Amino acid sequence: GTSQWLRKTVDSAAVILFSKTTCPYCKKVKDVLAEAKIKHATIELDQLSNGSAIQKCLASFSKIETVPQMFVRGKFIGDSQTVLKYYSNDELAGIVNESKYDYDLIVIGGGSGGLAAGKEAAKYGAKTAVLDYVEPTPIGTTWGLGGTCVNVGCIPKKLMHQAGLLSHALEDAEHFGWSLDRSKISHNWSTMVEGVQSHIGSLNWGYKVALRDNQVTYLNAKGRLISPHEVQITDKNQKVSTITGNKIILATGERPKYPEIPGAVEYGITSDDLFSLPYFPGKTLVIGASYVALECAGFLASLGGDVTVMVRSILLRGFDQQMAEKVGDYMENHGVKFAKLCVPDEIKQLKVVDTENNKPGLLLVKGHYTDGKKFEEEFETVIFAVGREPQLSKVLCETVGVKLDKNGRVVCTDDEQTTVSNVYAIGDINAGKPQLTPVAIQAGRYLARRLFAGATELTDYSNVATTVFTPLEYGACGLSEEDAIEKYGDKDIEVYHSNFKPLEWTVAHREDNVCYMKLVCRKSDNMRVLGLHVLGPNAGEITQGYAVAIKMGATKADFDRTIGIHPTCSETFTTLHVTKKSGVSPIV
Amino acid sequence: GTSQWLRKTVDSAAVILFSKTTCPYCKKVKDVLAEAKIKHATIELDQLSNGSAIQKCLASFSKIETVPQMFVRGKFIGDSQTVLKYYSNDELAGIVNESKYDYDLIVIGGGSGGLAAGKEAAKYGAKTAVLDYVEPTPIGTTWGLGGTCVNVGCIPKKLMHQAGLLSHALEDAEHFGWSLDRSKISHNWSTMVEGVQSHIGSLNWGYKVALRDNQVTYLNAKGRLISPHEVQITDKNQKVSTITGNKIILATGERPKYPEIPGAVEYGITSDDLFSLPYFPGKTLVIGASYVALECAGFLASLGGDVTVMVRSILLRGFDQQMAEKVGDYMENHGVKFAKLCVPDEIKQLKVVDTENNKPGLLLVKGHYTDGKKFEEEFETVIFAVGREPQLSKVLCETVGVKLDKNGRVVCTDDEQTTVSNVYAIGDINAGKPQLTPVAIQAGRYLARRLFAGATELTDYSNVATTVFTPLEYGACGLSEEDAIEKYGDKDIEVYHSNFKPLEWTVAHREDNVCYMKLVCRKSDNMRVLGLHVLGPNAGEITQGYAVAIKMGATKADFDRTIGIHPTCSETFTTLHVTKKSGVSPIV
Ligand SMILES: Cc1cc2nc3c(=O)[nH]c(=O)nc-3n(C[C@H](O)[C@H](O)[C@H](O)COP(=O)(O)OP(=O)(O)OC[C@H]3O[C@@H](n4cnc5c(N)ncnc54)[C@H](O)[C@@H]3O)c2cc1C
Ligand SMILES: Cc1cc2nc3c(=O)[nH]c(=O)nc-3n(C[C@H](O)[C@H](O)[C@H](O)COP(=O)(O)OP(=O)(O)OC[C@H]3O[C@@H](n4cnc5c(N)ncnc54)[C@H](O)[C@@H]3O)c2cc1C
Ligand SMILES: CN1CCN(C(=O)c2ccc3cc[nH]c3c2)CC1
Ligand SMILES: CN1CCN(C(=O)c2ccc3cc[nH]c3c2)CC1
Repeated sequence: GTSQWLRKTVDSAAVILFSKTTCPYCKKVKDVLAEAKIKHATIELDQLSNGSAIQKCLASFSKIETVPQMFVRGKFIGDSQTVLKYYSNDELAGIVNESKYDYDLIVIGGGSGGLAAGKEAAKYGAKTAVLDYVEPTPIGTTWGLGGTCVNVGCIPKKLMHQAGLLSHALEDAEHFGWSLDRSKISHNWSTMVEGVQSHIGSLNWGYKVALRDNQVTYLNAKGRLISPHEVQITDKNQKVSTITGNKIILATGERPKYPEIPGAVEYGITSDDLFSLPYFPGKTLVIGASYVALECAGFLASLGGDVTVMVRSILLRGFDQQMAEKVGDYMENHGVKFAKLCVPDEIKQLKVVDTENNKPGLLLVKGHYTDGKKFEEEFETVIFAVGREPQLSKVLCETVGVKLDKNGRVVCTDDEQTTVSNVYAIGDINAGKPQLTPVAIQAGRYLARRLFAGATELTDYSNVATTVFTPLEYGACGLSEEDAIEKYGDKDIEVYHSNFKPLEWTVAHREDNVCYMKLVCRKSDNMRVLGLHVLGPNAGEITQGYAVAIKMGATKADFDRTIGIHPTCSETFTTLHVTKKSGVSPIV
Repeated sequence: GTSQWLRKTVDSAAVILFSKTTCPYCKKVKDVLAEAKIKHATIELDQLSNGSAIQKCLASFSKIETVPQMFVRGKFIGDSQTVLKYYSNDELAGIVNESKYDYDLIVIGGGSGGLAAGKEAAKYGAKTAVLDYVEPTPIGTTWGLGGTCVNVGCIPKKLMHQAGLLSHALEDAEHFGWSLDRSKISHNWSTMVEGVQSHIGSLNWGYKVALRDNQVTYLNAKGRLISPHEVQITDKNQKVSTITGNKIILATGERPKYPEIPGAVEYGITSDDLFSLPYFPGKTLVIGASYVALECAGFLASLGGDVTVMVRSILLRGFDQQMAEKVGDYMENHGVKFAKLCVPDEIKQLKVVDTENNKPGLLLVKGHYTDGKKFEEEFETVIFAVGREPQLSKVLCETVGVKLDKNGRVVCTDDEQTTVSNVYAIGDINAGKPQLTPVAIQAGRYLARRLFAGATELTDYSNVATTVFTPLEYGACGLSEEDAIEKYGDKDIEVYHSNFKPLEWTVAHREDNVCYMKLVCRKSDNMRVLGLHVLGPNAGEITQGYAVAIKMGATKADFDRTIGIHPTCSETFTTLHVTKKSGVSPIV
């Protein structure tokens, strides 16, 4: 057991020192490596449960049982005297840089997971390259380093959501005594986009600075894995070349899908285009019903746009459908129109986009409802949000031998290993995992530590909390009510629930009984909390802390014995008592 | 064991039915009690794991071992045949109303704790009276039912905090693209006060409706306990009379203190007056440094006032002092002035309050700094926030025998019992307990269930979370860092910390490294989280959910394995790594 861990660590680590905190011979070697600017991992044996067994096991590689012992890429280098011999003779730098490969690690993809993996690996002395290339959208949109979340995802969408939230802050301010007249204030799209894009630009630059200061090689090039250790790269001049790496991490993410109908690619756009669009979209149609579709429709309506959402079947498929229906009902009462049970058939162009005068075009959308009836209406902008997919045929030659699933995602072990032993996959392309930015970052950092610092900790993908940033936000952690009932049976499920009203909404004359929360619990397991759900302002801040308690196995009694903080929205979770089975109203 | 519980339950329940869910004779008795509008507690013997022992023990009271058994105020009334006999002979109503006392429960004080206890007790058939009287302030201010939080505490102060927060929302809206000009907008104090007071009035009315609908007698009269079971009452016509009760709950709260200096009572005010003041306070001095002092100074400054705070020694004595200093530094950078190490000596009147034109007066304040230098400045309003105190001599004759501590608070057992066996105390007057509204509510409800429904659950007063609603909010749960070190020693404490920047602050050009959070952990107990601290927006929403995890004994490893929600402020708690011992900077 211990023997197999130590073998794996020695073979994989780039530069690793086995040391003790008390030893001055170890302090002597650490200081030498620091002066020579040699980064390395360190294992302190006097601080591990079974460091005494490891010390004896090191002898199988070095034939000595003492400390310090320094290894490079699986090879024993020497003890104190020998390392200082190499340093005094100017032989050290050459020894620590000898490798069968150009790099200890090549990361294909410079997004959430890839940048986190590459930076963490470099901390332990791995010689690392990060490759990133942004294939342009059909109308030619492109952006800088950092991936989907930074450039065309979580960051710009939450900034535009905040711009939408401030419209109701302006309305509320009158009732709290401020002298403004909300009816005479308007919004400027391009001023918003300029501020959002300036922030994104500071993140692009910050990542390039971060990589340089960690001695990571950044190549703005398209990568393709052609054999287990060879990556073919193509740069901006279509210069093709080949680099080699010991370990490979695939982290290339996904892009938006388009439906197979006339005019979609030619005349519609996706979220990839929306966040840097140089003109206001105007009267807009959003096709789809995912969290992307609803978040974008929501802030466009709050900025004063004429917005319609066309829904094929249900909202937020895969989320709790009671909460999804409450989300949509709020949006419809606050100025989002819905075309329900409806799909598109074709998009026709009536006016070309006026790139000169900074104006949208004009389009005719034709479709049909699910019973047979027809749809026909004109829009200035049409946004498709009908899912996202990887395209690993661009990234990965089928001869390498990496197994994909029926959706095109990489099949991995619980330590992110593919069917090719030195190749790993993280983030949205890892089959079956939640497609979220903090998941990708944790997977990447934790993997880098296992490869290059002898760590053993795995990423836990269960009960990962989420928030949908619709105009009224929806936070969740754990099972939906319908999934719990299917898994355990209705007689074993108890649901506590309540409406609430934010104190901030009282003076502002907002709605009494639209905010809502529930706990879905398992009777036969001490009323264990299976799922937590909340619709209300600041829902992500409310939900986050409870995710720790659910990870630790919270019960209803744990929520009951904890005291609330007053006045807050969150405290309503500490005093829930109305059950669904009782039939008593949840209103306040 | 079981037998001592049953005896305590039977003696103090007002009306209680011992039952089993399966029994149709029990269902027949339940149906008769409902039809006669007789409220009662019910104990289902087949839902308790030692119901068989309880059933046998009942025979010691009734001479029978079957269910149903009905008891009234300690006396066995009958089985099924006997209860129905009383019903059809019109004898039952008189039996269930037989009492040595006017009431099963008298609550002295109609605030957070007292209202909660009274409503819960009435649910189990206790005949209940709630007494409430508001002694006017020195200038004559008074208010309605509901206590300090509802009328002159948490509720109005968080509403005026929200009005202050909206000033920076107006500022931020320009950077997100809205056309308003913040420099042309001003605030109207009386409009805000009118909206706050209309909400408070709806709460006053809602409580009177709730007591009527639970059949609780509300007396707007001052109460005085003159013997264990006798309460002397004085009404608004100064008519004096005496009522008797079996159990007594003391829940009379505290009122603000004044310093013993010339002019304080005559010319200054307290928070009791501020929340309904008919004119804007104008240039204001706040004397004191409690959370009340800083919260009030903070919103007055955000509403455009010229505000100074006079601090005797430190801010937020008893809270973590690193966090307290950050709170004050933020206020001082955003337009609160501070007179540090300074106390007042007298207040002189220069102008009387102008009640016609709705304007404050004018005052001269003289004081001194701790080195002896003099303070002298004019203000329109002086607010004293120098602590709160009970005055139980107005509530409690000394011959009753209820023990008080050195501060005048009631010394209680861990089930809220005083030194007089039928008298209990809850809320701010219970010595040693956190003085918070949700604590008083939990204590009151849990106590009512133990007195009248045979419950055993105690209130848990440890690790109760708090939030200070200063202009930048401060949330906490558990020990301060200096208390952790004093208790365990510096070598056993590790502190993880980080600055952060809300995403909402980026486009708005707010500060990079003012928001801050830390976890104070115990090394030798598996890195147990002893305390959590966060300075930032929505800090109460952030903190609440983590209080459940701390209640269950969370460690740093539990925070690490839980995944963040992105983008949120709260997620920074899931990835902390910089220790204070390392000396590495916490800036981001
Ligand atoms: C509109 C939208 C909103 C979102 N909002 C949230 C939110 O609020 N919270 C949240 O947690 N998640 C959110 N997400 C999801 C989040 O963006 C993703 O889960 C995350 O970005 C996935 O990270 P990744 O590292 O797997 O891939 P990515 O971040 O997509 O990075 C992959 C990178 O590799 C590049 N690449 C691809 N092929 C190659 C190649 N052959 N060679 C070189 N480089 C290549 C890609 O162009 C890209 O730059 C949102 C997503 C979208 C689309
Ligand atoms: C400015 C301010 C802000 C606060 N903010 C918060 C906050 O954000 N969160 C929080 O949790 N707590 C807050 N508190 C504390 C909270 O108000 C108290 O902890 C809570 O109200 C205590 O409730 P209680 O039932 O003990 O007493 P109270 O709510 O004070 O009720 C006691 C009642 O009994 C009445 N009474 C007194 N003597 C008699 C008598 N002889 N006969 C009859 N009736 C009598 C009193 O007039 C009063 O109506 C704040 C307090 C202040 C002053
Ligand atoms: C009765 N039937 C139709 C509603 N429903 C939805 O999925 C739904 C809910 C709300 C909104 C708001 C806009 N679109 C919506 C669709 C399923 C149940
Ligand atoms: C050395 N001493 C300096 C003062 N200090 C405080 O506790 C404090 C007091 C008052 C204000 C007002 C704004 N920030 C403040 C900090 C730290 C300890």
